[PDB]
Amino acid sequence: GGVTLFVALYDYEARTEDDLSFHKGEKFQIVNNTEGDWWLAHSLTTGETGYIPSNYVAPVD
Repeated sequence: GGVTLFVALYDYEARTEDDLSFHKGEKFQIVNNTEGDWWLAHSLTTGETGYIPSNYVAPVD
C-alpha cells in the first residue's frame, strides 16, 4: 500500500540535458519507470523532475 520512495546511494552529476544531478541521501518519487533503466523522478529536495539512473537509488524501507 502507498507509494515507494527511493533514496540515492551515491552522488551523481548529470551529463545530459534532462537528467538530474543529486546527492547521496536525496529522496525521490518515481514518476515513470516503464521506459528503461533511466527513470523519470521527482526530487523531494528540489521539486524538480528529470531522469535518474535507476541503479543509483534503492527503495526506502
